Amino acid sequence: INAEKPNVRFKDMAGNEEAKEEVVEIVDFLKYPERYANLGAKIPKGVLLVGPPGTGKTLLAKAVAGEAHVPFFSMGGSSFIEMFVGLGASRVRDLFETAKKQAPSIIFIDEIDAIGKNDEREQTLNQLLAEMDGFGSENAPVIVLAATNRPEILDPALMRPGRFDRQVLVDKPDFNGRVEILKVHIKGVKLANDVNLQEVAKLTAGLAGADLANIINEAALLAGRNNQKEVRQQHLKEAVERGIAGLEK
Ligand SMILES: Nc1ncnc2c1ncn2[C@@H]1O[C@H](COP(=O)(O)OP(=O)(O)O)[C@@H](O)[C@H]1O
Repeated sequence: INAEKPNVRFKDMAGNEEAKEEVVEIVDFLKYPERYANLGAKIPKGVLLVGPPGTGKTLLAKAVAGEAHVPFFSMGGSSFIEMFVGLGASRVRDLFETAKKQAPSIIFIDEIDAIGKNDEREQTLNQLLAEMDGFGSENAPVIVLAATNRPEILDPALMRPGRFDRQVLVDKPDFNGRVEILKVHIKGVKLANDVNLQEVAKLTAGLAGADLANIINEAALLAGRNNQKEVRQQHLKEAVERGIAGLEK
C-alpha cells in the first residue's frame, strides 16, 4: 500500500558532494526533529531538485530518507496525466495521509514539472498546495522532495515560501564526475586489466550518469553475449554505442 524504507545511503551517489551538503540539514531534520521543536524552529517543508535526466534527483532523495532511516514515498509524475475527468488527484490526499501517520517521512515527486503547468488538470495541482500548506498538525515532520527537468516552465505558485521555498541544483557530472560513477558501478563486474577507466570518462562527455551506469552494463552483457569472460576496454568502447539518444519526431 504505502511504505518503502530506502537502503540507499549517501555513498551510493558519486560527485555532487556540494549538492548533497545542501540536503544534509534535511537529514538532521528527520533524525532529531524534537531538537528544533524543543527550541522553536520551523523545519522547511519541501526542497526542490533540478538537473538533466538520470543524475540523482531521485537517488539523492532516497539517500536522505535512507540515511535518516525514515520511510520514503514516491509520486508518479506521469501517473496524473493519463487519468480522466473523474477518479484522480486523491493519491495526493492520501500520500500525505500515510506520510503524516508514519512521520517523520518524505514525499518524493519525480517530474513535478509534469503536473505543475477541463475539470482536470490543475486538479492534481492546486490540491498539492493544500496538503503542503497545513493542515491539521504542525508537529510531525514530513519533507516533500520534488525533482524537475526544465524548471523554466515550473509553475510560479510552487516556489511561494512555505512550499518549495528553496532548491538544490545538481547537473551532469564533469570528467571526475564521470570517473566516480564509472568507478561506483564498476564494482562487482569482472574486469580486464586493460580497462583505462579515465579513458571512458573521456569518450563519455555530457552523459547523464544513469547512462554511464548503463554503459557499464551494456558493456558487460555484450561480454557474456559473445561468451568472453573479461569485459575488456574494447567492450566499454563498444558500449557508449547506446550513447545515441536517437531521432524523435
Ligand atoms: N552520482 C551518481 N552515482 C552513482 N549512480 C548514479 C549517480 N547519478 C545517477 N546514477 C544512476 O542513475 C540511476 C537513477 O537515475 P535518477 O538519478 O534516479 O533519475 P533522476 O536524476 O532523473 O531523478 C540510478 O540507478 C543511479 O545508479
